[PDB]
Amino acid sequence: KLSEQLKHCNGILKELLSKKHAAYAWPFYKPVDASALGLHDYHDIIKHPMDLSTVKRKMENRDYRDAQEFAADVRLMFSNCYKYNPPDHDVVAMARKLQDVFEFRYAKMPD
Amino acid sequence: LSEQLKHCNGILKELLSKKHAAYAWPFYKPVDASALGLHDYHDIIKHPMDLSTVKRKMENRDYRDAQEFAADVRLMFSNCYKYNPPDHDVVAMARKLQDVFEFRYAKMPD
Amino acid sequence: LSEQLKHCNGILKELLSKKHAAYAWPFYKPVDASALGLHDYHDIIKHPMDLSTVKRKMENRDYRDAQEFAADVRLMFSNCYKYNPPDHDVVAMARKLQDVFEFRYAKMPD
Amino acid sequence: KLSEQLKHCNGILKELLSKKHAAYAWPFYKPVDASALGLHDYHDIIKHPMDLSTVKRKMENRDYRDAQEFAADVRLMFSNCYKYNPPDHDVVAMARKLQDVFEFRYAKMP
Ligand SMILES: Cc1cc(F)cc(C)c1Oc1ccc(C(C)(C)O)cc1-c1cn(C)c(=O)c2cc(-c3cnc(C4CCC4)[nH]3)oc12
Ligand SMILES: Cc1cc(F)cc(C)c1Oc1ccc(C(C)(C)O)cc1-c1cn(C)c(=O)c2cc(-c3cnc(C4CCC4)[nH]3)oc12
Ligand SMILES: Cc1cc(F)cc(C)c1Oc1ccc(C(C)(C)O)cc1-c1cn(C)c(=O)c2cc(-c3cnc(C4CCC4)[nH]3)oc12
Ligand SMILES: Cc1cc(F)cc(C)c1Oc1ccc(C(C)(C)O)cc1-c1cn(C)c(=O)c2cc(-c3cnc(C4CCC4)[nH]3)oc12
Repeated sequence: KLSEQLKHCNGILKELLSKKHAAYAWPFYKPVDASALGLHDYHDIIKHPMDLSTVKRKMENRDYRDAQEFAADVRLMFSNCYKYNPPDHDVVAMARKLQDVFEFRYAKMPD
Repeated sequence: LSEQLKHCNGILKELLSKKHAAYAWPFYKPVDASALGLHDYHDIIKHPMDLSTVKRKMENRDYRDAQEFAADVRLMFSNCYKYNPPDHDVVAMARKLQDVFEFRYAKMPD
Repeated sequence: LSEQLKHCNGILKELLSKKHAAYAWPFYKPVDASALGLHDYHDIIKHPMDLSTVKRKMENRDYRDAQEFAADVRLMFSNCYKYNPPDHDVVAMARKLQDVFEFRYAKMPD
Repeated sequence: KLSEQLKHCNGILKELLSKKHAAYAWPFYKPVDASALGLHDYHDIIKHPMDLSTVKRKMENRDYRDAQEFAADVRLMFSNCYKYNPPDHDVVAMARKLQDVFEFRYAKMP
């Protein structure tokens, strides 16, 4: 019970979670564990946390109304990363590699 | 807020600055499809977008908020990804410039 | 019809041609408030328009009919009359170019 | 019973009918007398005749919804003239002078 756009979004999600991107996808698979890392300010700066398993949860529950909502969550995840972090951190470069995969596949969606 | 649109204007200035010219130049003006020999560009890309258009819209005060500004900038990158195969030089350049944009846009005070 | 929009494209080419360049040049690109130092231009003119914007809209296929094209050209001329006093050179130039546009637009098929 | 905008339009119409502009307004005071002029094809080419007396009556009867509808009638009158005539005819030059008065005053509307 998915539209053809959201079927394509599910394909993108599946692509993002696949083995070939794991080397740069892994920091986004589960929520950032800010307390464990001692990032005391993380939740003061990031008011809407997002991660790939949350997106998956939402997709499996049929919560996305259209492709634009799916895209907004995925971009939120990357934006949180860029917002919180300095430009030289490993995680920013990993975000950028994964976002290239996302944006490119998202732009090839059918009309 | 005008303060949000002011910071979007700073972002736009950054994207147009000389330091990024090596990967930003293809996005300064609309794709000249007939010069390039692209008979199908306007068939495939229904809503073209480029930095000069975003400039004009910013100077005209056409953007209600930062979200509209970002939607045009991302429309520009998406058009590029949509039209092109992944190995084309312009795609590599789009990705370099989008990294500048996304990083700066995420640091916007809100 | 595409034949009416094709005729509109012909008018646009006529307005951009060298023959009219002595009076058309202020309308080629958007009014550059900065270069002119006009802090109130975008306060008074809410919807700027110019010939390159019209051209980009034509290339992008944003015009649904000839009336929409005409509306933009007339908006361009109206902004100029609105902002300026009657004895400024730009108003005389606007009027000469509008005479070309209105005449050619009146000769459209159907 | 007239809005601020239509009140301004009524002011415009008064100006177009005033003695000041009579030397180039007179051919538009009343319909083109095609029998008298010997124009057997005028009503084939011009499907919607329009003159300043028509606009006056519509204004008096409150048949204008808005200023845009008013503008459309006045512009129809000028377009009919440009449509039927070659560019060197005296009536075209008279139409152009009167249209300059109209377009300028219309652009100064509240
Ligand atoms: C801390 C860290 C060191 C590295 F060398 C590489 C990465 C990816 C890295 O990031 C993470 C590692 C593990 C985990 C957990 C514990 C949840 O599995 C999360 C991250 C991590 C994920 N995301 C999305 C982030 O935005 C950030 C940010 C940080 C981070 C940690 N310390 C900082 C410093 C930089 C100034 C604050 N940022 O760590 C992560
Ligand atoms: C065509 C091309 C060859 C290169 F080697 C490098 C670039 C950047 C490049 O792209 C452009 C070069 C010039 C111009 C001008 C200045 C004429 O408007 C535009 C582009 C260009 C900009 N943008 C945003 C694009 O999306 C594309 C896409 C293309 C393009 C041209 N030919 C293709 C092939 C690839 C499949 C069809 N894609 O060219 C551009
Ligand atoms: C300023 C000016 C002096 C001249 F002698 C002739 C022209 C055309 C002229 O107008 C322009 C010159 C350059 C440019 C550039 C290329 C920078 O965008 C624009 C104009 C111009 C174009 N259009 C369409 C306009 O409506 C106006 C209006 C003005 C203008 C500048 N200063 C005024 C004074 C009078 C009201 C305040 N009006 O300038 C332009
Ligand atoms: C025919 C003519 C000769 C001139 F030397 C000057 C004018 C204004 C002029 O136009 C008119 C003169 C009188 C009248 C009367 C009062 C009889 O209704 C009408 C016109 C006239 C008004 N308007 C709005 C027009 O569009 C046209 C068009 C013409 C016209 C007459 N013959 C032509 C042919 C000649 C090649 C085109 N056009 O005449 C008028």
